[PDB]
Amino acid sequence: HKSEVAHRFKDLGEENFKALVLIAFAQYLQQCPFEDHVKLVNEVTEFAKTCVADESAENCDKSLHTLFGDKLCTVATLRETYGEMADCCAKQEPERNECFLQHKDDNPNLPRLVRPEVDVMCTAFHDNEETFLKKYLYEIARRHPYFYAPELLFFAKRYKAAFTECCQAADKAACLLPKLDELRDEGKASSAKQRLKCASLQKFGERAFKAWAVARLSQRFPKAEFAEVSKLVTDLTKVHTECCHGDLLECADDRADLAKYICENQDSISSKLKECCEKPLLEKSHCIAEVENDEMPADLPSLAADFVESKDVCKNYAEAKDVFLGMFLYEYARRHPDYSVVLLLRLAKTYETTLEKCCAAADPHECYAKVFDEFKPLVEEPQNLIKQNCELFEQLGEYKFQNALLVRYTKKVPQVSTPTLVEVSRNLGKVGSKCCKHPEAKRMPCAEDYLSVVLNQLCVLHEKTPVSDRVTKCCTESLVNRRPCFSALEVDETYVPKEFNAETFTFHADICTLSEKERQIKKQTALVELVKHKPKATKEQLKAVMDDFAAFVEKCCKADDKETCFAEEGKKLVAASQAALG
Ligand SMILES: CCCCc1ccc(S(=O)(=O)Nc2ccc(NC(=O)CCC(=O)Nc3ccc(NS(=O)(=O)c4ccc(CCOC)cc4)c(C(=O)O)c3)cc2C(=O)O)cc1
Ligand SMILES: CCCCCCCCCCCCCC(=O)O
Ligand SMILES: CCCCCCCCCCCCCC(=O)O
Ligand SMILES: CCCCCCCCCCCCCC(=O)O
Repeated sequence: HKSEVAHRFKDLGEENFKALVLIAFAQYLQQCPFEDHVKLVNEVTEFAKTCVADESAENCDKSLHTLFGDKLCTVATLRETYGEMADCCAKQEPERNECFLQHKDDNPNLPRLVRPEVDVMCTAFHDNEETFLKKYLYEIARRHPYFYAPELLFFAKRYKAAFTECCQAADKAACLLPKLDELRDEGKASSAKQRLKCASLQKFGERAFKAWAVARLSQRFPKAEFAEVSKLVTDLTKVHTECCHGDLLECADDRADLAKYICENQDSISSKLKECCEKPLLEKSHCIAEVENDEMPADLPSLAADFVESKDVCKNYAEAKDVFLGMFLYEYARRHPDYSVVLLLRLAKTYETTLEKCCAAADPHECYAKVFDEFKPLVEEPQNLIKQNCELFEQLGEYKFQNALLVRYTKKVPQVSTPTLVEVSRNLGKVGSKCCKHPEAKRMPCAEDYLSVVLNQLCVLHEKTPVSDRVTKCCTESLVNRRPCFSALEVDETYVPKEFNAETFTFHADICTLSEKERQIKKQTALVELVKHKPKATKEQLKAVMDDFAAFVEKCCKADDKETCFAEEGKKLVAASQAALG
C-alpha cells in the first residue's frame, strides 16, 4: 500500500482511527493535558484525510512509525517533562521507535481517578458526549500505557452504553453505578491478565507458555487435529512475544494475520467462528479470542489406548518428549473443557514425572499401568473446593461470604496489613459472584481466570510490604503450585494478639451516610482488626460481637441524636465485646 496512514484510516473508519490515535499518544505522553492530546489527534486525523483524498501528497508515503515518531518529536515539553525520551528524537527509525518503547512509564504517579457524582456525569455526557468519552480514553490510557489500544476501545464502548441507558432511567445511580463497578473490575482484570501473560513468558520461557496454549486451545477447538492446534499454538506464541515487546502496530498486524488464518481454515478449527469471521478487522481477533467452546467430537476413545496400553508409549516419549506430552495435553484438554488449564498442566506434569521414572525400568508398563489413578485426587481437590465455596456463597451472599473469608485468612496470615487483607478478601468474594453464577462445567475455568489476577495482586501487595514467609513461599512457587500452596496455609497459632486501640473500634454518624462499598469496607476493616486483637475467638464468640455491632448501627442510624448515640452506645459495645472475648 502506498499510504499506510490512508489504508489504516479506511480499514478502521474515522471514529475508531481518532480513538486509537488518542490512546496511542496518551500512553507515550502521560503527563500532557487532555486539550494538547485533542490538538495532536485533530492534526493527525486531518493529515490522514488528505492522504485518503490523494495518496501521493507530502508525507503520505511515510511509514506510520515514522509519522507517529515525527509527531512525538514536535512536542514542546518533551525534554522538560520526559527527559531521556527527547534523546530518542536524535535517532533514525527503527531505533527511534525502539527507544520510545523503553521510555514508557508503568507507574506515571498520577492522582487517583475520581468518579464524579452521577448527576454531574450524566449532565457532562448529555452536554458534550464527544468530549466526555474521549476524556475516559485519555484518563485510562495515560494510566495504563501497555493496555492494548483496541482492547481499551472495546471497554470504552461498554462505558458509553452504561450512560446511554442509565442517564435516561428514573433511578440513574441504581442503574449506572453497578455497571461502572463491573466495568472497572473487568478493565483492571484485563490490564492485569495482559501483564501477567508477558511476565510469565519472560520468567518461565516459551516451552511452558506453549503447554498452557495447547491446553487452552484444545478445550476451545476440540474438533481440530493435533497438527492444527500445534500450528495455532506456534502462531499464537509468536503473536504474544511481539505484543509483549510493546509496539501497537506490530502487535495489531500480528493479531490480524492470525485471525485471517483462523477464518480461512474454519472447517479445520471450529464451527463457532462464522459470526466472528464476518466482523470488521478491529473486532475479528477480539471476537475469536472470546469464542464459545466448540462441541467435542462425539464418540472419542479412552486415553488409556494411546498413553497406558500401547507398546510404543516410552518409544514415542523418548523420540520427542515435548511433542508426546503436548499430545497427552491435547487429548486430555479436548475431552475436559470443564477443567482449569493449571489442573491439566498438573496431570501432564504427573504423567511426565511417571514416564521419566518408568521408561528407565525393564518392564515400563508394570510401573505406569496405574498412572490414571493419580489423576483422580488432583481433579477432585479443586472440584470440591468450588462446590463447597459456591454453596457457602449461595447461603451467605457476596458481603457475608467476604466476611467469612476475612476471618479465615486473618487467622492464617495476621501479619499482612489490614488494607491488603480487606482488598484481597473482597476480590476473592467477587470471584464467587462472577464464577458461581456459571454452571458446573464453566466454574473451574472462570475461577482460574480471576484467581490468577487476585492472587498476583496479593503477591505484589505482599512483596512491597513483606511480612509472611509462607505468602512469599506461595508467591515464588511454580504457576501450577501457587493456588495449592495458598490452599495449604495453616492457622498461625503462634501469632501474638495485636494491642487494643479504642480509635480503631470507634464508629461515627458518617457510617449511616457512606455508600454501600465505603460502609462495608469500614466494617470489614474493624472485623480484621477485631480478629488481629482476639485471634483465638471462636466463630460463635465473633458472631455475638458482629450481631451486637449490627444492632448498634441499626439503632444509632435511626436515633434522632445520631452523634450522641454512636458515642454513648459505642463505648458500651466496645466494653461488652472486650469482656465477652476476654
Ligand atoms: C475479581 C477482581 C477484579 C478486580 C481487580 C482486578 C485486578 C486487580 S490488580 O491485579 O491488583 N491490578 C490493578 C489494580 C488497580 C489498578 N488501578 C489503576 O491503575 C487505577 C486507575 C484505574 O484503572 N481507574 C479506574 C478505571 C475504570 C473505572 N471504571 S469506569 O466505569 O470505567 C469509570 C472511568 C472513569 C470515570 C469518570 C472519571 O471522571 C473524572 C468513571 C468510571 C474506575 C472507577 O469506576 O472509579 C477507575 C490497575 C490494576 C492493573 O490491572 O494493572 C485488582 C482487582
Ligand atoms: C489483549 C492484548 C494482547 C494480545 C495477545 C495476542 C492474542 C491473540 C488472540 C487471537 C485469537 C486466537 C484464539 C484464542 O485466543 O482463543
Ligand atoms: C506447539 C506444541 C508445543 C507444546 C507442547 C507441550 C509439551 C510440554 C508439556 C509438559 C507438561 C506441562 C508442564 C510444563 O511444561 O509447564
Ligand atoms: C475490642 C473489640 C471492640 C469491638 C469491635 C466492634 C467492631 C466489630 C465489627 C464487625 C462487623 C461485622 C459485619 C457487620 O456487622 O455487617
